[PDB]
Amino acid sequence: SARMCGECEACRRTEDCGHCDFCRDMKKFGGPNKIRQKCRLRQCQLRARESYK
DNA sequence: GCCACCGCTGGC
DNA sequence: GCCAGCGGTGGC
Ligand SMILES: [Zn+2]
Ligand SMILES: [Zn+2]
Repeated sequence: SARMCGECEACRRTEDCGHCDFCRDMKKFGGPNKIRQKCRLRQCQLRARESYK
């Protein structure tokens, strides 16, 4: 994909950490869904926006 | 130029 | 129809 190399540790992760800013924003963690980004541990190390890592 | 949103839509 | 999560952008 555009933002996924599909081959790094972050790309292979299936579980959200539940503690980063992005996770806390999620409805599944009680957040408002205002940021709308993947867990920081799941941000592709090669392809993601530098500030998402 | 950056970042905290928010519009949008492919995939289900 | 919902929703994960990407791309664009207003306001700084
Ligand atoms: Zn997280
Ligand atoms: Zn990757």
